[PDB]
Amino acid sequence: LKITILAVGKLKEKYWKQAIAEYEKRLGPYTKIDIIEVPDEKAPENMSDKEIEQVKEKEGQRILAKIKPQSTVITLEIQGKMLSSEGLAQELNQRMTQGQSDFVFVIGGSNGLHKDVLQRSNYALSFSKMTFPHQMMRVVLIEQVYRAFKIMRGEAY
Repeated sequence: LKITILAVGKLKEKYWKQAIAEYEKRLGPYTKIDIIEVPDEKAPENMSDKEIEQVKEKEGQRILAKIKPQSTVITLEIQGKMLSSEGLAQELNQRMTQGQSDFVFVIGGSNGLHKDVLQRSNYALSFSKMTFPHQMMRVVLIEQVYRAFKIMRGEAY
């Protein structure tokens, strides 16, 4: 029913923007798909832990302001549950079955997600043990959402 990608920062790369548009169109038919960006908190690149946390907290409070309290919140965390593609199809399916229709997948900025955003999570999803830049993570995520729908639908892909 509703699929939201709530991410930090914009995409300034045209190839990433073109890729997201492709998947957005492929997902259309299966679900409403929405992409919401919240501004990243502009800061130096070298920072104390103190400053790191302040940047996360500003980003996090804007992420949290966008999340309705009834939403199924899925946070992308390298330390979360590592689902196979079928494991994600099974996970989303089961939720839809049991009444959930509003899914918000969150992607943090360059310094990750604040613990507040992490405590709101309904499910921590890991895509890898490696670090993927947040702009490329957005492409990888939406392709993966399109894949899970195909799998939930028993469609070849």
